[PDB]
Amino acid sequence: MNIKELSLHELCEELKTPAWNVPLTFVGDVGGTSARMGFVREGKNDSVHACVTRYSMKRKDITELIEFFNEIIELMPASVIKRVKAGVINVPGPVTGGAVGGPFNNLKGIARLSDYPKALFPPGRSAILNDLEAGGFGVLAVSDAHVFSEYFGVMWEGTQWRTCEQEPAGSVIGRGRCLVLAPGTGLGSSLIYYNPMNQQHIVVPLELGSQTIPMRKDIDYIQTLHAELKLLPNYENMVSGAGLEFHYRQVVRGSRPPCSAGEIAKLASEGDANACKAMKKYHEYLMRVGSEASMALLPLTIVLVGDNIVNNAFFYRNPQNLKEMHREALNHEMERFGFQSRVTYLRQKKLLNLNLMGCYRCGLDLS
Amino acid sequence: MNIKELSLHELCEELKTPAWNVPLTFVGDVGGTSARMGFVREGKNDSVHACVTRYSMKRKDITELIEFFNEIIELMPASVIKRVKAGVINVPGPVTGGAVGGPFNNLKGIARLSDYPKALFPPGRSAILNDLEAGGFGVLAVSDAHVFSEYFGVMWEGTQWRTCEQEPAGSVIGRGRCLVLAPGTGLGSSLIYYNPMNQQHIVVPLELGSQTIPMRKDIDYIQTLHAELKLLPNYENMVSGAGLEFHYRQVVRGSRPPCSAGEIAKLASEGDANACKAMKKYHEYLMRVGSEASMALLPLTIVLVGDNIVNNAFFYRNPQNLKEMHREALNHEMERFGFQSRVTYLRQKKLLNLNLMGCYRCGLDLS
Ligand SMILES: O=C(N[C@@H]1[C@@H](O)[C@H](O)[C@@H](CO)O[C@H]1O)c1ccccc1
Ligand SMILES: O=C(N[C@@H]1[C@@H](O)[C@H](O)[C@@H](CO)O[C@H]1O)c1ccccc1
Repeated sequence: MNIKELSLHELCEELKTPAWNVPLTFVGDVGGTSARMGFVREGKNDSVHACVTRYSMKRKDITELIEFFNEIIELMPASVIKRVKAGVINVPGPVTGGAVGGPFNNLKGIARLSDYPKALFPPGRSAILNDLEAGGFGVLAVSDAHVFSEYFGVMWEGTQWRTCEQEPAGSVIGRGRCLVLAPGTGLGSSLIYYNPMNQQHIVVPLELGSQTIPMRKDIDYIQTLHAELKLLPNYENMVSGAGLEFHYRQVVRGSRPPCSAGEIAKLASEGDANACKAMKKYHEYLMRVGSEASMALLPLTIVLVGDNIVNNAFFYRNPQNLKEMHREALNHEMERFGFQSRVTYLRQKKLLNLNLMGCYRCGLDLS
Repeated sequence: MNIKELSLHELCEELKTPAWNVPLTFVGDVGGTSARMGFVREGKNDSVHACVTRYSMKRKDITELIEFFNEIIELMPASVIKRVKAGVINVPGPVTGGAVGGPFNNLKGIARLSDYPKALFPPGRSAILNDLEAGGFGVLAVSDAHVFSEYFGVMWEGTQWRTCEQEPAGSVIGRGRCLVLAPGTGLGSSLIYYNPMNQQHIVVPLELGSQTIPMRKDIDYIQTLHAELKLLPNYENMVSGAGLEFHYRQVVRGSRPPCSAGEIAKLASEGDANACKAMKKYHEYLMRVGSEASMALLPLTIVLVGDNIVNNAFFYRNPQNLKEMHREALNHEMERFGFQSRVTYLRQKKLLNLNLMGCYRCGLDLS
């Protein structure tokens, strides 16, 4: 279980050594800000081994990837390029047919597998994934490598965990549906479906973030945002970078000027009461995604992923914050039957590119 | 592909015929009112023959099923019971692990597979499905039988259809997600997921009906029902028999007597203005489930199913109601990117026991 971030040239260097004389998978973790592309292999002892290189999404254009791909094929020895098993990338938008990606909230353009160089993407062994589809595959990869409790932590255990599992919560993904939520720049979501027939986990990409927010006792608050956006607020409007910024503006009331999502997270990490208020308000809405999806999708577990989640551990390790999220996760009419209480909430507690692992885990299936 | 209801006694006679020496699958369709149970064999020319018998759910308790099971085997040749290779039943409520079902709105008790006679339910070859889970399996079976266009009509074709498929809308299930909705007494919902990299369909049970309804311009209407229920309304509150009655009361305001949904639908078929206005309100909220799920679950198709939908066909043939349902289905902020327009809507136009044939279908996957 390991990745090494390299410059484009040292990447080329490493790929000629003895350990890399093995079959290889091309992977790309593409975001609205950067792309991470490179190769993956195994040694022995279930060993997950990757090295990639960062790219900036300069043009803010998903089609820029084609230029990166070419650059990689020529600038590298085809003795390596011929060891390429499969080609899997993920992108931050809806993807249909594993072949077409778009439209994107961040970038312009359309991701097209058919316009991809077949050296990095062998036909019949290539996919374009949604970013949270990739990450879903990554959660599965982490589980299979028996290393779950190294990367995820229980926030609170739900009723049903012990009905399905004797091992401790957080030690395994569990034999039930796992809902993956990635509250970052945008709000990502996938359902790791579990087929009780053959005991298989199956990643199902979702767009929960774009659902219109249903109310609690917060009609005035929603209407305030409604009036700024000129749009019925969806979950992502509250749970996102722009949402966090909004939460901050509502807290301060002109008393401090607006600052960025990033700045608000840093502030709260220093005990700023205003930013902390904003962080809680953000999490109140994340939890509403959880409780509605708890009913609709019936998960055994809910997992919060992303570097965002790892880095804000100051917020999660506070028991008053945890208790309030928990309160909001149970704030649903159906809780009078225990449905939201059934569910176990975890969060990623250690850095790991789930998407790259997932692209690789996905490539094994296309193989 | 074809069934026959028989008295318990004569069903027992039927199985003794040499054409029923085939391997058999025990199936069972359980609703709040009654339960139909029987056996399915396969025949000449890939034919599928089922014959079943009926049962009143008198105590309104799901455990009552065990009696019928026992009674089945006791008043039945153990010569023919030996032929049972698979047993599958559906029940009208949530189910975990294909083995534990409940509790149910319309019945009391808990369906447990472990309490069932292994003569009918052979371990490792048996399951409990949710009713829409079975329906989903049924919808798959109708498609593979090449008889889709016979039982389903296109309400309107969506944008993605001719891109993903080559055959006409309504003639196959399609290689894409299919959301099945059963707006009846309860609101049923399942998602027939499509894995684009093994070309395969998988049935994922859902409880969409219990999500809190997000607003449109209907804050007052929602507050009204809210006060009547002393519960935040969920979609099933607006879309159900109880919901249809409620819509009819808000129409007449006391000017005419209250009446059952069944009689409201009858009244609309005859052309009562009040009834037709209730029917439209009901459908306005049914379309909202669709609009919200279209975004959240990214389906290629949405299919309305059940005896209900066939019987109240009149409502769907009227091009005026259709253009209004279609308008409500596109009533979503995300439609500015064409997401609601993507989806093709279909209705069941001919009677069929999706659930019974769903049980058999599931049974085949289990062998
Ligand atoms: O971009 C969209 N949704 C994206 C998701 O695909 C992604 O999982 C998430 C995290 O990166 O950011 C969201 O903004 C999107 C586009 C069009 C319609 C609805 C949603
Ligand atoms: O009964 C429930 N849900 C049922 C569904 O499972 C069923 O598919 C549908 C059609 O029969 O009617 C709903 O009312 C139910 C019970 C408890 C919690 C959530 C849902």
